[PDB]
Amino acid sequence: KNIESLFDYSAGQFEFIDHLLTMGVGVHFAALIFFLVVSQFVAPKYRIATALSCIVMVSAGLILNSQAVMWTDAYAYVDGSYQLQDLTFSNGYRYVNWMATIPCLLLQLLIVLNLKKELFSTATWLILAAWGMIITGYVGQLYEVDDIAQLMIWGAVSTAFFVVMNWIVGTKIFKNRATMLGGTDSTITKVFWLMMFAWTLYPIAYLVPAFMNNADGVVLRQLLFTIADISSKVIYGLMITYIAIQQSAAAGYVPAQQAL
Ligand SMILES: *C/C=C(C)/C=C/C=C(C)/C=C/C1=C(C)CCCC1(C)C
Ligand SMILES: CCCCCCCC/C=C\CCCCCCCC(=O)O
Ligand SMILES: CCCCCCCC/C=C\CCCCCCCC(=O)O
Ligand SMILES: [Cl-]
Ligand SMILES: [Cl-]
Repeated sequence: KNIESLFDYSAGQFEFIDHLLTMGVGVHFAALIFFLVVSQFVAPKYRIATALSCIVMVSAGLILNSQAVMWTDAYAYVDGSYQLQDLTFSNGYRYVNWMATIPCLLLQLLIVLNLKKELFSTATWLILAAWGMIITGYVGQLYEVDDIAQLMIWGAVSTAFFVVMNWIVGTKIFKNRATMLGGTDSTITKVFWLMMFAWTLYPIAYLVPAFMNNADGVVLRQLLFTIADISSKVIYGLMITYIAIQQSAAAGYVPAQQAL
């Protein structure tokens, strides 16, 4: 059902996808140690934001690791090219995992924004819009080989949820940044633009079967996911952590003031 299963891969292409995924694991588990150790320097009001990055690191790290092992299980070097064997490789597992990682990324943003009834109501609408976007995207990617028109349609429905979700995010950011301490009102605007850039890479990767239906396209989609994953989880995570420690320090939390 996926474009990955259509082609044989050169040693170069196969190895590069393997390296990308393996690097992904490395980066997320390395970042996982950073967030764990710096969590002691975050005040109790914001400590869950740092804990959420740890959850994200392990979740994304486990899926990338599963993808890497599935990649190597599925293909073998036969007559000069990596060819598909008994098992299959699919990007479908990422979609399933986004059901958990996307709410996590959104929740840590809400915490550093100083959201408190307001927090539960905003989290529910965000998670429902996020699940709507993920589910419609998952259905759409089932047709990336058999029905391009269907991929485009479910993609349009997914984009509508993405846009409304982004509008909720931006509205809350640009409204609640005045509550933010230690000059983090400036930082949070950059986090908004970082999310807009990084999350927009996922629907681009989704559209790869439409404009680059070949093995090089398979490499590109994995490259795009790698850039997007590192930017949206790791880089985003580090900015959320800085915002949490800076605000904690401005709020009189001694470990944060000493660590800075
Ligand atoms: C760490 C993983 C993250 C931040 C996943 C983000 C996923 C998206 C922003 C999903 C985007 C999609 C569209 C807006 C349309 C096509 C289908 C999707 C689900 C790939
Ligand atoms: C086999 C894969 C190779 C392993 C790559 C992991 C090497 C670690 C390098 C970058 C990971 C990103 C984590 C950044 C540490 C946080 C410190 C900081 O930037 O403030
Ligand atoms: C901010 C996210 C950074 C992600 C780092 C990705 C590292 C790879 C970047 C550039 C190397 C490009 C190498 C060219 C690939 C050749 C494809 C092939 O093997 O056939
Ligand atoms: Cl506190
Ligand atoms: Cl993920």
